[PDB]
Amino acid sequence: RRGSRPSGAERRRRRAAAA
RNA sequence: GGUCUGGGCGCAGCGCAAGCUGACGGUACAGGCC
Repeated sequence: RRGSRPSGAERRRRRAAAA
């Protein structure tokens, strides 16, 4: 389970796709 | 005044046998230079 790249500053760009 | 990186940590859902994910925490958190 749970293993891609949730890397903080990179995840930011995906977090900013939920919005 | 300004830029770039990104990691280890915890709760829930279903089985003949095994194994996913969570606008879940986290819009958080750490690090160095200029």
